[PDB]
Amino acid sequence: DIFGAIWPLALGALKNLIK
Repeated sequence: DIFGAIWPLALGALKNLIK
């Protein structure tokens, strides 16, 4: 299912947090 496009998203969110 949609388990590849939602990955780069959560990763980009944790980056703007403290990265």
